[PDB]
Amino acid sequence: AMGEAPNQALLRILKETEFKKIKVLGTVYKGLWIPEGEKVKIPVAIKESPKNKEILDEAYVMASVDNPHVCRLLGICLTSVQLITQLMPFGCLLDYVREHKDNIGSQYLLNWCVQIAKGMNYLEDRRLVHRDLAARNVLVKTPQHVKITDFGLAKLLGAEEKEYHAEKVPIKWMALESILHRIYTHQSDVWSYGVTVWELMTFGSKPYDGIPASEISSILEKGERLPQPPICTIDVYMIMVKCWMIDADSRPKFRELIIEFSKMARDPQRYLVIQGDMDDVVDADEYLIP
Ligand code: NA
Repeated sequence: AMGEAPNQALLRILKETEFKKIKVLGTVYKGLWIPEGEKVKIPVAIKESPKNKEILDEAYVMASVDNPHVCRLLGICLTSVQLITQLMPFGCLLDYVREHKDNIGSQYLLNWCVQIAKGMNYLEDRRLVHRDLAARNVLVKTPQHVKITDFGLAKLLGAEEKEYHAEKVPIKWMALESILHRIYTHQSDVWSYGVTVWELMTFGSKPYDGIPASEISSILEKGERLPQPPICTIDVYMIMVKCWMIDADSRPKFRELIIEFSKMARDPQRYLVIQGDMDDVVDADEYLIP
């Protein structure tokens, strides 16, 4: 019998003249946003067919979330459409672990696990199922601060609604119930979290490398899972494995994963065994909008 409360988030519409594109990043540009008369320059990423409707669905979700471990939308620009978000200078975490694989220690790894779980727990409190959690969809602000991104598949659940039933989706990150029945829940995001942790702990290897996506569900039905990464103690691997239980309500909760990884991060070498272990510039996190 729980009802729904209003979503009073504010969608900010930016003027094209207020931002300057500097260089291409991927099209996504790195640039500066300079709102008129405010004496600030904010580093931004500027991401530039009627299916426009997907970028607006994405804008709607990003305007509705506010957490230090979820990506920050500054606004949209309605030219012939641009989505303006906080610049995350070190890019996506998958590429970051692959490129710095010889300089990544146990403290960094465990702290990233904590932060992603905090962001995901926040999304669960907002009743949002992300549906595309992966290392590619975590962005790096600094080595010590990461945030979840890419809300293009995300869905808001009603207050009395446990499942989203879908009508292209990344098979190797998906829970088995999502592959077989198009059912998505916060517990299916937990399966994807487990896969995401596996990508980090292997320094960015591809899951189920060389196995085609059509084979994956039958592999999982037979009881097989991703293998224990060389650096992982049984304590860390057991958490991943629990994320990949068939029974979705047997999987850990994001709030539990925060607790378990924060304990490990207090004694990181017990849990991972690793070889060799401008004046007016304001970051978006210090530019608060009513
Ligand atoms: Na060690």
